Amino acid sequence: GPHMATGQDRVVALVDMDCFFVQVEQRQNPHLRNKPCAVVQYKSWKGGGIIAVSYEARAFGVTRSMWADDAKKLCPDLLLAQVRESRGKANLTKYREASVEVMEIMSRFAVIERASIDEAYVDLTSAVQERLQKLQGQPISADLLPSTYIEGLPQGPTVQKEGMRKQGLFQWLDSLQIDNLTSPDLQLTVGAVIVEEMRAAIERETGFQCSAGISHNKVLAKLACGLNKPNRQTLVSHGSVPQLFSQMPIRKIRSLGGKLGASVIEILGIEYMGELTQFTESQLQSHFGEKNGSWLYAMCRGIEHDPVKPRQLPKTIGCSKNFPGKTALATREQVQWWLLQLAQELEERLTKDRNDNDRVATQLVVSIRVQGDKRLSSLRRCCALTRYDAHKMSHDAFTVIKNCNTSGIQTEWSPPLTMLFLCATKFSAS
DNA sequence: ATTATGACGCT
DNA sequence: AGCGTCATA
Ligand SMILES: [Ca+2]
Ligand SMILES: [Mn+2]
Ligand SMILES: [Mn+2]
Repeated sequence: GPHMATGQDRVVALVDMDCFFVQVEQRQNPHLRNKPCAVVQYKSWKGGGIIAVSYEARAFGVTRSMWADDAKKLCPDLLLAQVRESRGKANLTKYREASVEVMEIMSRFAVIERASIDEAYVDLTSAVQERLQKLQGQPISADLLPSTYIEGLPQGPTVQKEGMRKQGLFQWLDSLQIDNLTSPDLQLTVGAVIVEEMRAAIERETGFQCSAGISHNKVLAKLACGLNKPNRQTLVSHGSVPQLFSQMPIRKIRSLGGKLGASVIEILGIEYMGELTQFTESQLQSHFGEKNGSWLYAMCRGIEHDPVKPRQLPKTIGCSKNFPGKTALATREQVQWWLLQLAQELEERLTKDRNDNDRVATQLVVSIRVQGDKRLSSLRRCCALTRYDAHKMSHDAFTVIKNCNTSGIQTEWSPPLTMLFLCATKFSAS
């Protein structure tokens, strides 16, 4: 009852750019705007692999991971933008720099956690308190929430999408307890007002549109964000969770999309997140471990305490390339040339990082895959990263992997290598 | 031949 | 440390 924590102490948002690499290319090339279009890497093999898809193209059934030749079968007028190639590999610099544009704007509002190239979490708890005292107990107008959905509304006793959105928003605002500075629903609402402002700032200053979720923790904020994309934001209140979770497939919740989520489903014989409430914490811990069990017990009730980490910059800088099928590297000269290509891009990014961010990487991680191995990585070895020099890094990388060569012939490499990966880690301030 | 990443957990 | 899981464009 009175001592039952309800996980309503924070206001957390997740902001995620719509079709992000597509928007980056559409900003650059106005001919691609408002068209079915996609971003592709490489070209020779089946027109290249698709990694981002505009909402116009999604309407034709175009998806990520599709070959462009195959996407063209669904959407013959599909427009394509190719990822840059440098040193024989895809180079994602344009998108990393565009990401920085967005992250720097968000950081003006609050501490952010960079969660991917195109999204960040925001802890808005403090900003909400300040906006609340500024408002002087004044009601919140629907005009301050022009792109917000309230999940679960309208309900109770119009056939247009925007009309439904407004109906739900009106019901929500009509009910609001604006006299209480500590009502969690009011706090989320003010959070949503700030996120409208954040999203308006991002679009004004970059041209990029985004969606957002506003809730009491990161998992619900992430889930909320996807409920009404593109170019909209969704408030998921504590109260909305039972109905929301009652038909929510378990795999939709962050961290349950894989083997663990599959095991929750199989072992417990359930399908939806809400069904987890019928197990004791000990029962869940017995099947899924102490940490996962406690997390599941609280999460199915809408409660999670994972903090928004103060981290705007990536913790690692990596360069990787696959060498599929017949392109697998079979000679020492081959392996060494590509290590050099990778190491040269890595040096470029590392040197830029050192100047921009006042830090230095101190460890080099080298990873490879061998033909025949199903695993993403076959072997991972580390060595010291003492100098930002590509020739040294590539020589060092070779030294730590060269004994993987099962060939009796030195010149040859067996089994052939189907992936190389160089990753700079363990940064220290400089 | 689904590619290039990046964070974090386990032992 | 090296490996595995889960995640996003
Ligand atoms: Ca996105
Ligand atoms: Mn994203
Ligand atoms: Mn996506």
